[PDB]
Amino acid sequence: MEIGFTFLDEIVHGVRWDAKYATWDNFTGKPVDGYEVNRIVGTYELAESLLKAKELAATQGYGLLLWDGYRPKRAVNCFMQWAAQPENNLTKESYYPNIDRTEMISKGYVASKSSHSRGSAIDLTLYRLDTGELVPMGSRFDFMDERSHHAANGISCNEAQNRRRLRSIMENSGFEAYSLEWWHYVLRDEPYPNSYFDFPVK
Amino acid sequence: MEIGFTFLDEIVHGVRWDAKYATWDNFTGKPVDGYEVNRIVGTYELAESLLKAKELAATQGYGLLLWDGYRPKRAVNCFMQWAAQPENNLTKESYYPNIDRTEMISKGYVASKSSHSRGSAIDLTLYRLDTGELVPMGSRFDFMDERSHHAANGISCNEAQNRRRLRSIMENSGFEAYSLEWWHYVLRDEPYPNSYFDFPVK
Repeated sequence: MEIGFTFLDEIVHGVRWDAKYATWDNFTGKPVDGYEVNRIVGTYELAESLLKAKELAATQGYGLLLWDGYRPKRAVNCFMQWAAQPENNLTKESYYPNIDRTEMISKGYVASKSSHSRGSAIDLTLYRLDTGELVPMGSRFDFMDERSHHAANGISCNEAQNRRRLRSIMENSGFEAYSLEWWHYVLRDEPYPNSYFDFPVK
Repeated sequence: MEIGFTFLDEIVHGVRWDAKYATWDNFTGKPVDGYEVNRIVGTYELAESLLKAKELAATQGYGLLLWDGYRPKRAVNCFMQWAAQPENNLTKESYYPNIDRTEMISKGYVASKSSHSRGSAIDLTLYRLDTGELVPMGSRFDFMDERSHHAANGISCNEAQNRRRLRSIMENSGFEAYSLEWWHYVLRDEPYPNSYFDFPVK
């Protein structure tokens, strides 16, 4: 395991993650390059702050479900390559209706460079601690639509509120949100900005 | 970690599992009791034989995707409790159309006792090594229908053949198949028959 990085599962004890990119259940239809393990990897500092966010279980009984943490540069390249492929309509309906695969790298859904490769960015949700179900956010992970924006409309009051709560828990835990994606958070004072890693998640 | 058991991912190196029960993506709609960490746990002997089955990568370029290995008794109880709950139609369409939740524990889909609790049973599939996609099996994991039977009809020649290949790889690796579920395999000479464990998957 790379230095300054750890498997977050051993730090965030009772977490029920699902490494989306380590399974065929993502927008590309199959595990992205560099993902040979269904585990979330991350920087010790990310784990530390995630622990603080998860301890905000004090909020409205929420649990966190992690989807993606550190993402290898090659995974980002894999995304870019995928965006450049002809439309097979395999994941369109679920991940990007309303947008075309042509404009993926212009509307800015799949950039050439990801904060994830720095190891301090995380994708997550919150599940009800009391009921166990997933807190409704109005759009799915990797929705790639204006619907996924924090400030989005067309989302119910509960869904918008829910996003606000996720954000609040993250911001109060050392993270910075991102307006275009309610699920995206980056550690505010990350250990390796400028550093885009490429070791595999395994 | 319990004795004679290990995290399979540490033995089965480049495996791309997806602990279905450790995520809301199962028939109950949420992580079953005992499923905390998104990892496949199993007996050393199960790992040993899974390694042999995975080395049958020699077959038609197949990779294995693990869904479930050791399953705590409490997870089995959780399934039973779920089967006894009123129908909310939340997962019906995907996991059990054609069957009713009333007859779940009679048609034998959710028994009071699972070979999984012995730690040598495994649920898996094979993905094409060459292309990367999932090998089509005709029915989804936990389909709970006659369609899920190894000898089932209503499944294409390729799909039936595919199941046969999974089975063959497993049988040649020390496993015994189960006719009612193409994904179910049990180690033939398992270390703890008669032993139904209840430590959590974490």
